[PDB]
Amino acid sequence: MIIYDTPAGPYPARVRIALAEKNMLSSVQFVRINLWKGEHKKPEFLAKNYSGTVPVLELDDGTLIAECTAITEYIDALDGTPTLTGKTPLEKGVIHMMNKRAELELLDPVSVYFHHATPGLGPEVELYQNKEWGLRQRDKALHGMHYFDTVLRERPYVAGDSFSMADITVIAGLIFAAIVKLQVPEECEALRAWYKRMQQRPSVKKLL
Amino acid sequence: MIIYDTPAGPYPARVRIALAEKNMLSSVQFVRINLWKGEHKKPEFLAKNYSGTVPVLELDDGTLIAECTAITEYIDALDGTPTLTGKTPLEKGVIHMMNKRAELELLDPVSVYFHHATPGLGPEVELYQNKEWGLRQRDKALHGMHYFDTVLRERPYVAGDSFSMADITVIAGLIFAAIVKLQVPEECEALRAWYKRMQQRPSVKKLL
Ligand SMILES: N[C@@H](CCC(=O)N[C@@H](CS)C(=O)NCC(=O)O)C(=O)O
Ligand SMILES: N[C@@H](CCC(=O)N[C@@H](CS)C(=O)NCC(=O)O)C(=O)O
Repeated sequence: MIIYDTPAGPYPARVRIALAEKNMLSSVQFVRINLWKGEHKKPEFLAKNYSGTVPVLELDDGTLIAECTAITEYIDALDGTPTLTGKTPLEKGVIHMMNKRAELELLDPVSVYFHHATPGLGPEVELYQNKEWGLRQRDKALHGMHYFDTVLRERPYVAGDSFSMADITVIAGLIFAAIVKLQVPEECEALRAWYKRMQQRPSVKKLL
Repeated sequence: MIIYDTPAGPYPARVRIALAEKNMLSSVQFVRINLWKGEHKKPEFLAKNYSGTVPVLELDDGTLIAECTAITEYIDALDGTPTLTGKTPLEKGVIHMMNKRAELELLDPVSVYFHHATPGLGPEVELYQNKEWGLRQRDKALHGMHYFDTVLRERPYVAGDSFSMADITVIAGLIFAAIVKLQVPEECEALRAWYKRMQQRPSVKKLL
């Protein structure tokens, strides 16, 4: 398997964490895409991924699987025992809900804030920027932190009693938040504690 | 099971189609949320869904499953034989990729265009609007149509040889597109043909 990514990207982190979690890092050849050079916006990479983002998985037969959620679903089901994406119908549903909600309310908006209301990847890569939109996404992400704090006052992991794809998305959300110095509010005690715990997981600790 | 939705909403259509597809419509009590009155933005509905959108599934024990993808994953796995979200690892991966890509490149941007660069749900509901962002999402959606046309010149359904959650997302994308009169380009022959076929499916035909 090939993963096209940048090693320190927060979305890439979602797949790298999931790979470690599945003891599969050794099954993967990582190929560097230089986002700083806008390599992801040029025809060669766009042929690997219409949406122009990393990571993207390429299988031995050339099948391309793009999107963190889809890659995770692929690698989680491979060894026949899913430990990230759910076994029962309720688990699959709640994990996908929380995974998507973490994208919507935390990770995606931090990333839109990076690209739109900061220099981001630089003026040659960020050809269009909407600062007003980017700033509102910053605020959305802050609300997201408060939302995930309320979740974590009631359960030990984002989707319930077990570690899942959803924790990985929030972790990636907080990694991005650190990149842009969007501070987790002091009063977000449950989110802070959970994150410290997450940073103790081998998969996460090695990466950071 | 309860679904909170509005009957003619394109995102709601994704779940209603999936329910029909799984022969499960009779297992569902539909409860009306009035988006035109901004009911989805008030405290009572926000307690059902932090993200403030429809549809949302509520189980007999009060468990809430939000997000079209998550609801579909839940109901597809219920009867033990998934026909929408994939059996093999490759199927799960490709279907999730295409499902997410249809959201990203077609349905979501049409919807953002509706809410931001048209009157949308009206000036009392659409309290903030970014017309410039909304118009760029319109353009993104147009590109999406061209993208899905290229996919459908090579395979009969969005994710491959079989009907899946991914077709449902594109269908919902085109339903929304019709609402806002964003015309499918003439040269998008494969997308047009596929859509006519989709409108022949009982699940889709009844809904429209
Ligand atoms: N797989 C992601 C998208 C990934 C993503 O936005 N990755 C970042 C890298 S951290 C990226 O490609 N940014 C490049 C850009 O926006 O120009 C998804 O789940 O939608
Ligand atoms: N489940 C959807 C979101 C659903 C959605 O945007 N639904 C529309 C109804 S067609 C909505 O609630 N719009 C209300 C609004 O934006 O104010 C998702 O998959 O993210």
